[PDB]
Amino acid sequence: MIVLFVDFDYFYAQVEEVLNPSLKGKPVVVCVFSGRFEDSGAVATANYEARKFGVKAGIPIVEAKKILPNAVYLPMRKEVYQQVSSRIMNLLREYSEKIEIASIDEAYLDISDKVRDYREAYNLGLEIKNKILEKEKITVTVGISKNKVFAKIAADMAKPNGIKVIDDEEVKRLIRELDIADVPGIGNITAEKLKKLGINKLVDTLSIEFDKLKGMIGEAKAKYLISLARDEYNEPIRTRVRKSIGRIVTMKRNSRNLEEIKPYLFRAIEESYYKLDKRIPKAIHVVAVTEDLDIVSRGRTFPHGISKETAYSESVKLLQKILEEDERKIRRIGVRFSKFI
DNA sequence: CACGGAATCCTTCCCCC
DNA sequence: GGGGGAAGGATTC
Ligand SMILES: Nc1nc2c(ncn2[C@H]2C[C@H](O)[C@@H](COP(=O)(O)OP(=O)(O)OP(=O)(O)O)O2)c(=O)[nH]1
Ligand SMILES: [Ca+2]
Ligand SMILES: [Ca+2]
Ligand SMILES: [Ca+2]
Repeated sequence: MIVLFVDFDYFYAQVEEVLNPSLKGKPVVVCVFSGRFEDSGAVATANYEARKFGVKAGIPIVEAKKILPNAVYLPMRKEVYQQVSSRIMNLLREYSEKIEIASIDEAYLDISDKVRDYREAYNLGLEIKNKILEKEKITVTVGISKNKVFAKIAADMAKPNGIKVIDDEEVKRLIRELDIADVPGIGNITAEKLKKLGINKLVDTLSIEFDKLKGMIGEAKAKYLISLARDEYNEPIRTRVRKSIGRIVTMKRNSRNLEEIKPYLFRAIEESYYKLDKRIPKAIHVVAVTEDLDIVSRGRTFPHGISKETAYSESVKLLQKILEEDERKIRRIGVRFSKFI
């Protein structure tokens, strides 16, 4: 079983460079402006010129500017990156019928057939890297291993613009040497929980009673880590399908006034519906980000599909339900549609 | 100072054999 | 007791 994972380098920023080469070599910061005030918002991503100075995804735009006041700041253009991403996924498809598009810039390929060993896998990787660079002029990192997880870990190790194979010999040393926090699916919350249990390496998950592990991080997560640690994780590359579409926006000022919030909510529904394109949802959820960045939501599932009029009507009720049950002011408001017919 | 889309899994009900 | 779902939240990429 050989999996090849492809992860595009500093994607949003690299696309902006491709579309305007004069940016190359300079620090480029792709931002999401919230409109609350001068430069309010977060950084979606930045190229490596900017990252070596601390500017990276997640930090506030205002803080990025204090560090790199002369960098180039650009508004994120999601749609454009999505279309470039699509073209790249189509190139990868020609290397394997079994492909898993994990996100706007990640994909796993089951090349167990196309190749007979790791040496050949590596060469297919270079072939893929070269093809993408030539065709779209975008550099990517390739990870290759026994399964999806280590394939991803491989890429994480070799980026940017790299390629790496993690052989069965290395898998084992990683199972005993890799910081468990570096395992995909293990965020800050799960890592801390695992620390308190004395587990700092995948190998430590076998020196614990299952039920105690399950009780701490959940069964699904417990079985996941245990299979990896036992070198038995073996999930298949499957084509994922969109299950929900939605949109959430930030209001200029926090609020509790139904008539002040409605506009942002209806705007979110509008964009959500234009995106549903032919897909009809039976479920709707109104999502709110309180002033203390907490996330609360109220939704409803219907026995039939939801017409746009119904969505406008039902969303107002759900928003009223939110305000009634939660006294905090609202900062971000939006909707999400799911359970497509 | 901290935007944004979405999948999955966990708890707590709730209806009903 | 447990199958079947729905809600609201937790967690991660
Ligand atoms: N709005 C927003 N977009 C994000 C955020 N974090 C990541 N993204 C986008 C950034 C990338 O263009 C794309 C994710 O790839 P990362 O896995 O983020 O890789 P990126 O390509 O930026 O880093 P890299 O140098 O290739 O390893 O998802 C975030 O916090 N906010
Ligand atoms: Ca990337
Ligand atoms: Ca990625
Ligand atoms: Ca981590």
